[PDB]
Amino acid sequence: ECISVKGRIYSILKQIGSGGSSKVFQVLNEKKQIYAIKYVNLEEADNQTLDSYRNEIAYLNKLQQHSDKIIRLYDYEITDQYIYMVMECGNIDLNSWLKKKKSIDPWERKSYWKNMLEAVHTIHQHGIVHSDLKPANFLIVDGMLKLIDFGIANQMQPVGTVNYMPPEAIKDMSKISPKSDVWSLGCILYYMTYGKTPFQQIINQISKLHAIIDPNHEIEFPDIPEKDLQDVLKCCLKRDPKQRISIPELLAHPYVQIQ
Ligand SMILES: O=C(NC1CC1)c1ccc(-c2cnc3c(NCc4cccs4)nccn23)cc1
Ligand SMILES: [Cl-]
Repeated sequence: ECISVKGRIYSILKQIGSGGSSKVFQVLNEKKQIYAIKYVNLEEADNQTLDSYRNEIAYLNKLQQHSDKIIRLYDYEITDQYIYMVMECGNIDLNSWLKKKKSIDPWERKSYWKNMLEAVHTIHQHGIVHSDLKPANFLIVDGMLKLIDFGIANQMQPVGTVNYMPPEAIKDMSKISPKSDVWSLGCILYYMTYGKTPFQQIINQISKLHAIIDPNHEIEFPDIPEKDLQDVLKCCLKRDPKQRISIPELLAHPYVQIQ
């Protein structure tokens, strides 16, 4: 099955994901190179979803310059009826990768953490708070993690996980701030160190959301060889966002600096 973007032809290999309005295809160009193409059908799209898609493509373009931990955008086509975005194709997404590992190498964990901090730092410096980060938002490319989206448009699905959801996102039911992204990052790092997310054991979604915002529900932090890692996790998972560690503080933390 064939796709045309700005007169260039691509062969579809498989469907990576689907959204409401959109689909993402692993694709083959004329020179036998692999890409990922996102297609957005705008024919049935209110001004809201239209503007979210315009905002996403504008931010994705702007951010090309500012970090290589943001997904590469090679080309795009926008029309009143559709958007195509020709992007790099990753090896595998973080969620699938974590799912198949029994354990994570401390060095690999640290290096992926640095990638995530950098990517999220760079969107924050442009005024974007993702506010729904989770392992599926990161992608492995060249042994390096890249953030693939910004929380701006409706995101890709290959019921929803709420294991990474920040307290103040639950309280919007706007207190969402850059600290919200720190919480979610902490939850990913927590999974990478202890093998479970902090509230994985609580099966019922509503019960879990209550637990996420309840300060009397202690999160467990078993002692581990790496004391700096343990402190990162505790600082990320503070329920008061005022007391929760910031991205610049995480970038100067011993965990990422003392090697
Ligand atoms: O929509 C995306 N980003 C928003 C800013 C516009 C988006 C979605 C998916 C990908 C992307 C690019 N590459 C992948 C990938 N690669 C692994 C594969 C999975 C299935 C076949 S290959 N898995 C999942 C998602 N991938 C990149 C950007
Ligand atoms: Cl191209």
